[PDB]
Amino acid sequence: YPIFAQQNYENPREATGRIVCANCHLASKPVDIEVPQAVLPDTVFEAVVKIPYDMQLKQVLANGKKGALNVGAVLILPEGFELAPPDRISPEMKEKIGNLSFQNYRPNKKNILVIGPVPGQKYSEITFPILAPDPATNKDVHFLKYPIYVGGNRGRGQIYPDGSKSNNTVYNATAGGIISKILRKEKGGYEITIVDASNERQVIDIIPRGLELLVSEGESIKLDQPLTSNPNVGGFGQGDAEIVLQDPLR
Ligand code: HEM
Repeated sequence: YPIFAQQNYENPREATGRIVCANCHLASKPVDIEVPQAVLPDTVFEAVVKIPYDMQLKQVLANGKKGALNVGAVLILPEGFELAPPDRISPEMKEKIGNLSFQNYRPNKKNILVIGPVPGQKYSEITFPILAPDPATNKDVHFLKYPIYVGGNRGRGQIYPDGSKSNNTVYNATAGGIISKILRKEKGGYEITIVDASNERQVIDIIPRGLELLVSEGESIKLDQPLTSNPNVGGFGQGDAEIVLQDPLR
């Protein structure tokens, strides 16, 4: 979630340009961002973010059942740019945007906006209403080309803030060996007993409900080998753009 990033990372963009969601949302899926080529001072413009995915997809939910995907994004503007207040947004723009509640990444960070989780069904495309600053009013702003960066996600992540895996990821063998037993649990999930003859050790690998098993009793496996297919149907992607803060004189 955006909140996880907000809580654990001071800045959502790393020195390499990687956006922090990628630390937990491990698969890569496209994202696109559209903005005008140029914008005049103190005027509102739209930053249109696309986080596309096959709407027929159903993902494994926390409970082990399959369900719909939700989407979310973090938009990083230059200092001085902000979310447009309601009094500056046209009623048309208003309805184009929809019922979205944009938030500042942190109260002191007005140039970084987050949104989500919200249903992918409705928000595969999200319009951020942005208010351009004014070089005439702000000394740290100028008539320049400015970069804009976005990170957009669809689907449950693979790792929690505490570093533990979620059920939306692949489960790998914790020991190489031969599978001596596979216990199918009543409400789903399994217990896989592995005998690592080489190290003379027995280990039991637990599989969460909702994943598809790839192994059978009597099968030999290696350490780290996948015991399940990767259930993840979602993904995180990044995009960038450049906008000219145009001199009204030109
Ligand atoms: C980065 C700013 C970031 C974004 C964007 C993001 C989005 C996001 C969405 C929209 C959801 C819901 C998905 C669904 O279909 O329901 C979601 C869920 C999870 N996230 Fe996330 N998330 C961002 C950041 C982070 C970070 C930094 C972590 C790891 C610390 C993380 C992890 C997760 C996990 C796990 C989930 C699933 C929770 C659950 O259903 O059990 N995200 N994220």
